Amino acid sequence: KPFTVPILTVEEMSNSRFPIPLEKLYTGPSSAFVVQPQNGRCTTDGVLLGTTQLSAVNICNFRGDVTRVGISHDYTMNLVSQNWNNYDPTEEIPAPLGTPDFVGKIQGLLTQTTRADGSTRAHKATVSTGSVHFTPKLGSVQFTTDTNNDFQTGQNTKFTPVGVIQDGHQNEPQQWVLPNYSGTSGHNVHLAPAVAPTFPGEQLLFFRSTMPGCSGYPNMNLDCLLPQEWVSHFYQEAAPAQSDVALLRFVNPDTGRVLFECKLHKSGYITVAHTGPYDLVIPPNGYFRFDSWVNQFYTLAPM
Amino acid sequence: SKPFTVPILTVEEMSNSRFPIPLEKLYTGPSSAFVVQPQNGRCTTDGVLLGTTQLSAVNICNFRGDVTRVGISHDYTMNLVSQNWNNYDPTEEIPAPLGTPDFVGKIQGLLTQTTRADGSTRAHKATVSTGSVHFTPKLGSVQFTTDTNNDFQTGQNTKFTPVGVIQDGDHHQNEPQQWVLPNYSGTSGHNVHLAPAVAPTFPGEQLLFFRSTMPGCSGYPNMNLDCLLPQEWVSHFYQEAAPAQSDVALLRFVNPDTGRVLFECKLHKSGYITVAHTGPYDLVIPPNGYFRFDSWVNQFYTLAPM
Repeated sequence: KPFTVPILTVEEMSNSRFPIPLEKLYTGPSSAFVVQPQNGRCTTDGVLLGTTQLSAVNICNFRGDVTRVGISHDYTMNLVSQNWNNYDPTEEIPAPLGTPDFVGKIQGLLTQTTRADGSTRAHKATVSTGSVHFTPKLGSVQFTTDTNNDFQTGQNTKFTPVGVIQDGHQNEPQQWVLPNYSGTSGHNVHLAPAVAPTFPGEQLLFFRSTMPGCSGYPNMNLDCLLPQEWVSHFYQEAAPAQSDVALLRFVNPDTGRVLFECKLHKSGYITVAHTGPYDLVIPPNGYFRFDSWVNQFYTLAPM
Repeated sequence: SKPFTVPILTVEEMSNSRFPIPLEKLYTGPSSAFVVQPQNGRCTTDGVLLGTTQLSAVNICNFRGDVTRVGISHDYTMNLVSQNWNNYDPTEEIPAPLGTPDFVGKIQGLLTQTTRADGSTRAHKATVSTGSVHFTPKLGSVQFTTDTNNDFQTGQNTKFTPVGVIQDGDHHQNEPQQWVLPNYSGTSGHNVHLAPAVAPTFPGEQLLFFRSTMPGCSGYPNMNLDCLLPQEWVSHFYQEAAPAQSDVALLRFVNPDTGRVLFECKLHKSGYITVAHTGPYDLVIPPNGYFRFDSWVNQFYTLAPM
């Protein structure tokens, strides 16, 4: 089957690490730190990796029943799946699919329905993924909420993420630092691999969004390796990889001109020939086009 | 010419096209008491977007712009901008900005703001009532009720992220009203450039809906939300733009475990599905079931009964 990538523009696509649209393309050096996101990870022949699942609307969502911690404003959620069925901690994934893959404090609304009468309630809530109580691989996470009495036990409860917060500027979130999915009780397991360019003169190409900020002075940059729409495309097509590297051209259909070319690696990330940080300047109708399979030794034209 | 296909994603792997939440189930029911005229999740099979439909579920019922307090109240007017923060053009031939809510109800979420000069941020609970006379997205503004009367700054980028719906009053589940369109220009003018209403016409047929349950945030809301097409199907047809070789695409819903067909349905080229059933029914399906395009047929094709 012939390999292809979607023809959607950058602004028509969704971030694969948080439920927000893509905004722009960025490249920069990343030799000095580990790039190992767990969402937005898929091979070109459609194997999902890490905590990756198929729709952006599920990313950083949590579902379960909740119990108040003491008589505080904090609540423990005992996690269930997207469709309210069992989460199995022995499945060989790092954490439930869609679990946040960065250290930070995510604000949203915790909502609940009482099954017996259909009454509903919602409260502002924050989940700190750097907390010792962030233990989704064990099956639970803890929220700080704006109530100490309103949530009922044994009732379906959902967290919808909205944005990020900071305390003390732009020191958090840390988008390339993975949470400890088992807290202090164990090390992370079954991770999608860290990524790096292996070819001299190349850098990763990132698909960039700005997370909403909800308090303080947060770092709101969020970079993903693949748009969510590419994840879902590769998953469905499952086109065999004929080499380890697919050559893509970013084209302007208004002029037929190629703006730049890049390498899509079979294991699911893109590199460009550039040195230094750079915010790409792209036309509104630009899109990526697969042109050929190449080997690891192909030299890209400078971006 | 390019063969037509639908996605092989399962129902639970897909997203509602009318609110940013996952699909839960397939549902068919009678629609003669309603005008079914949603504006989101509208796309022809050859890839022409209709109504207010755009391409990602994460943008649906989101609003962006700058805000100004209404008097000394807890209400704020948002002067809308586009998704990428560029100016919104009210002269575009659409009913309202793409992604605008297409039902009458009260949507609760968080209104968030960044002050660009110093990177400071803030967020407050907020509700937009889409049946309000101040819901005028086609004119470029909507009004939010918030939990603050002083914290939002003027001239700063502000975003509403939707979460769920609320209800007020002794008549439980009386709102939202998912099949009642808002007045996108309020009292100023009638709605324009709408995607058309859809209805089954063939004897024994009903619409097939892709159904989600909206989170509820207060009161006793009706949380059912039905779309005509999953968001992934919209995106698929838009990209593929496979020509429609007849009025109707015959689909079979298949269990890939057994290869057995569970039911068949008619995907009309203007972008909605009918099935041969009468009455309310949650379809009984295996979780790995998916839709498969089998052949181009016509409006009068008589389906195997559900």
